[PDB]
Amino acid sequence: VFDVGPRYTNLSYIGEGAGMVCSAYDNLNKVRVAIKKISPFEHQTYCQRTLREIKILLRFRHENIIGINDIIRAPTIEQMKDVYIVQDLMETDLYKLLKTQHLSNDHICYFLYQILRGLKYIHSANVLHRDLKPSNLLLNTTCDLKICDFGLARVADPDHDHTGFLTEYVATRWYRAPEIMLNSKGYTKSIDIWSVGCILAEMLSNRPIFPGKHYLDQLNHILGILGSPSQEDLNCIINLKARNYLLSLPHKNKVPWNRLFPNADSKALDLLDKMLTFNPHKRIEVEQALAHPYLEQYYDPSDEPIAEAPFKFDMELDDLPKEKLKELIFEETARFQPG
Ligand SMILES: CC(C)Oc1ccc2[nH]nc(-c3ccnc(N4CCOCC4)c3)c2c1
Repeated sequence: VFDVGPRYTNLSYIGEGAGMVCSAYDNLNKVRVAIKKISPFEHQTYCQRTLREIKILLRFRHENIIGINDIIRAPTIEQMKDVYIVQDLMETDLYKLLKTQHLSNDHICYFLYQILRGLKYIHSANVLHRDLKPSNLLLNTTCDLKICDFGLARVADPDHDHTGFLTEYVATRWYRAPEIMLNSKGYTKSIDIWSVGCILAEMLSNRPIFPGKHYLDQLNHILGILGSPSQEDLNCIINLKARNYLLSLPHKNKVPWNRLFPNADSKALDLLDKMLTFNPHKRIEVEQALAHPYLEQYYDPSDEPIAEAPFKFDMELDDLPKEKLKELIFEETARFQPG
């Protein structure tokens, strides 16, 4: 069922995010839109992820971030079983674009600029995306880029980022920073910068840079290119088991970025090196990335807006039962009802 009519009709499948997305014709504004159907109410985790996505996207307004135009759901909590989020329809995504063509450096440069511009806004709101990858970067023929799919987004929590070695993780494997496998829950802004570095590498060659086939193979791929971490980075590794693991490995030299990407712009590779830095404390931050020489032609902090109302506190949804989370989702979606 895709109960969005009679207002939204002529449905066609698009894809799946972290729910199902369809395109539809809006019979009011006479334009095609995208609609995501979410059915989360039987599981507490799905309720938490839905509430976060809706709360975050309703607070955000930025050119490089997908917005929420409308939310469809039943008029009462008792009748509400699905929630439909209506968003701008784009023409394609970076995953699909990279399957069909090789991007020129000036397209890579402009797309990277837009990714970082949107991420500056997200980070300024104390929010983490946590699942940046090509299929979540939407494009149109005018080359406007919009970040979508905030299903795994969280309010940043650097003081509670610590976890053990080889801790299970939800976000897309190929775009996970090395610390996810060593000591991190992915609650700091540096997690998103790593993913952006992976995306830049992928635009440079049309291939994922670290295509791990399984959880620990992901770290194998990363260390295979970055080489063995320094003593100083091992001194920042926190966990006994992570430190022991890394010390046990044979020494691996770093693979020069210009050997992997012999035709890439040297300034793109310098920025790539700084985003794909092993130690998250030494990894470049979003504002620094925007100020890097590779993006000098677009850099303009006066035209790179920040959020008016950041999320100052943890949402504290961990102990709320799915029944309470449904009440909160109902309240958060009320503004879109006819009354
Ligand atoms: C994760 C993904 C499935 O989520 C979305 C969310 C909002 C969206 N708006 N536009 C898209 C989108 C993404 C990829 N291709 C298209 N097009 C629409 C036009 O016909 C071709 C496919 C549209 C989209 C995807």
